Amino acid sequence: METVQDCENKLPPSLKSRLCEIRRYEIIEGPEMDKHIHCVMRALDFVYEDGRGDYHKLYDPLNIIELDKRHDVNLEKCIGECVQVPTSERAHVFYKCLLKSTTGRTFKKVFDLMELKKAGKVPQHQRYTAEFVQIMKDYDKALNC
Repeated sequence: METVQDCENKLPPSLKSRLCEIRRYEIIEGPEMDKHIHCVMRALDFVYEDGRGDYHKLYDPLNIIELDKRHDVNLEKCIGECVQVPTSERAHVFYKCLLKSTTGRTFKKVFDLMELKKAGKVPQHQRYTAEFVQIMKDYDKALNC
């Protein structure tokens, strides 16, 4: 429905100048950030309305790129935490927690892939390849990043 691009188009002036930090997965505290990240996590279909992580949107994608028993653990852990916080902070807390975990490495790849898939820049079965990395680099560079 509403693209990650659409969320970057609401960024309060304070945040718009730090777009490259955000798109680099650097952490910045809200609730300006709290509600942009809920925008993007919702746009890529990773969270519910209340902003809770969807285990089932991530488990298979994470494991296809890097097969690791840790994804299950991290997903359970991070969903746990996003549940004990308020619904304006929740999507952002699940995001943050994942990136800190050992699933961070692969979550970033799944996130990048889903962003470009949804934008129609890469096909649906696109894998995290050397070509894909360059595709994202050029994508980011068109955004001044």
